[PDB]
Amino acid sequence: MRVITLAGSPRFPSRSSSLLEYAREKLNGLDVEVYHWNLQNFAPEDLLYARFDSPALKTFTEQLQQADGLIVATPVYKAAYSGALKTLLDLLPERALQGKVVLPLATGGTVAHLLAVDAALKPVLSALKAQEILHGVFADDSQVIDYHHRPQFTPNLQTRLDTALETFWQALHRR
Amino acid sequence: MRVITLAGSPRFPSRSSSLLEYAREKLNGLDVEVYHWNLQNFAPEDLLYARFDSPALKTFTEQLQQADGLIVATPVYKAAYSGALKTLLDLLPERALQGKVVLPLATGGTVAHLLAVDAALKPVLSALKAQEILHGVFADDSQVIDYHHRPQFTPNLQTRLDTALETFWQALH
Repeated sequence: MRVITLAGSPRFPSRSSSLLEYAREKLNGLDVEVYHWNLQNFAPEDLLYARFDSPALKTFTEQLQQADGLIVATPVYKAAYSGALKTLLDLLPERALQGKVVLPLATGGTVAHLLAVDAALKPVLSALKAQEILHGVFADDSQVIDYHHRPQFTPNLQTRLDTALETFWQALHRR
Repeated sequence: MRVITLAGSPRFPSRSSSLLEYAREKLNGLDVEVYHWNLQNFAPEDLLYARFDSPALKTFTEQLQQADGLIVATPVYKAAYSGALKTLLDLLPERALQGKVVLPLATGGTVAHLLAVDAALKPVLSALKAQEILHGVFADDSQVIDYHHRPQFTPNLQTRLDTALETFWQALH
């Protein structure tokens, strides 16, 4: 089993990337090979001006083709996913998530926003032909206690992340 | 009256940017001051990395403050507005469109996709507190004949554009 993790935050490090470093620890223990990407791995001109001959884009698309699932994480901006994340999603092949399980993580100031962000992501991930979109998981900015070093999360948040990642693994393993 | 036009296609020129060039022509003939922007007027690293010090962002936010209305155009990617357009909307102040009229425009391949971009875009403009979001012009790519030179549209798209721009001018007063 191989998994892609993608941080969609405009900053690095971020709350988004700290959630994915926690996920990679767990997935390392479950003998899942993880390819981890953030938006700062790409040339900004290639994202903003939608240039498909980016080197990194080819390597990302190759690793996505080999992946059984995707954990994608985004800050909540204007009641939706980040535009920074969407610039990369817009560069992927038309059926890039076919065959794959997707776990979406969202970070922000209030969980009241999760439903709107789930609803914004659904058509995009469905356009990419995701095989299985898991329910979105919200992490409150106040519960991500430190994101510059090894992640520190409140214990409620850890348990909720562990639970969602176990659902994700079971979803992959079933397939 | 002052109007901002904002092209969201990562390519300039594009089918959807051609709509704003016609819009700018039409509005200028009604004696509107039009400030026209596209994504080439910003440093991509400022948009992608959310750099609120960006000088071009500051200029844009100042001009938008003073505008009575916004016309925003996007292509349809992955059943939504372009990520590139959204990187800029994400850097605007939380109530940036309050008291303002917005005319959304979009071009895409299918009817399902014109519907999807409409459902995607309006909540973002609502989050920004737009006072009134017009119905909009959602055109099939084939409706744009020429998007270099002076833009050329099908008669049916020409008429929908003219009608929506008059509605927009009225809404400004």
